[PDB]
Amino acid sequence: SVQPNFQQDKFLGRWFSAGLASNSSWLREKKAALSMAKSVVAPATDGGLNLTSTFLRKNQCETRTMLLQPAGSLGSYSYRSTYSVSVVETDYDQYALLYSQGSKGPGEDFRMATLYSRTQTPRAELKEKFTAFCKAQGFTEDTIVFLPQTDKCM
Ligand SMILES: CCCCCCCC/C=C\CCCCCCCC(=O)O
Ligand SMILES: CCCCCCCCCCCCCCCC(=O)O
Repeated sequence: SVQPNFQQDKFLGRWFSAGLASNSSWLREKKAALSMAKSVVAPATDGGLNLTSTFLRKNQCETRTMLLQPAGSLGSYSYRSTYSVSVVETDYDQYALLYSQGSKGPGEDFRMATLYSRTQTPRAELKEKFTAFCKAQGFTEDTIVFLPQTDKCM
């Protein structure tokens, strides 16, 4: 589902990409070949969000920005294949669990769960929450991974 009573303003700011689960080997491999620094969530010039991710690739700092357009309900967004992105659960000041699925085109084959943490190294219980969520969503244990982090690029 989507986080009930989702408050976008409390979801803004700095998050760390701590955990990932995907049914795409290509995407898993791509993400694992990098080191995550931080992500920043900010309101876009429309009712959606800009998600700016900073990471290290071959010792080079890089950034990518993703526009998450509103999808007609709070906590639900769209990214253009087209993908649905949902904030399924969050307490705003510790963690957020995101879920993405293709909604149009070949991307429909694609599913991804993400654990965002307000701290770069998340508590063990946060990791358990994520694993439990991924298992509930039909991800195999081997696809549930915690991404390499970097202190650089901050
Ligand atoms: C608009 C897309 C921007 C994605 C930036 C995400 C930052 C993660 C680091 C490297 C991305 C390389 C993998 C390509 C798949 C897109 C990742 C995703 O689902 O967010
Ligand atoms: C962290 C914010 C989530 C962003 C939502 C977009 C997720 C990924 C979109 C690119 C998918 C590329 C995967 C190709 C694999 C396949 O289609 O089988």
